[PDB]
Amino acid sequence: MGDVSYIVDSLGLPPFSYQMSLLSFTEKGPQELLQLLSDVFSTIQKVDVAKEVPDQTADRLIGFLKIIKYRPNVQDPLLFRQLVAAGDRETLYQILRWVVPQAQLLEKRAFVGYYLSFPD
Repeated sequence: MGDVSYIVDSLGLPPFSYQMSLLSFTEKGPQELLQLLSDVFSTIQKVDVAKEVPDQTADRLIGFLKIIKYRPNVQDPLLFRQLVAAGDRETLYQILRWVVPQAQLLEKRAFVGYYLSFPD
């Protein structure tokens, strides 16, 4: 905190426009958070994380992060992996804090050429 308030404020804007309380957020454990990251990425195919094993969850989100050019704080690729898989609070807050603001920009760029009426 208040990485938290930054993240929460960003979720109340587009493309999420969802009101989450400072408390409700911090009450989220490892799996709710991996879901949240997963759902954030889907807003920008959605996935119920309880239908995945945490090792391909990690890789899948790591794959997406490399796409958008995320520089993790942890410089050990495999320690980052496992921290993602374990849903570490600080690691996840770190990612969410970087990604969620600028989601409107990430979405605009992701949305491009998808729809026939809106060519690349």
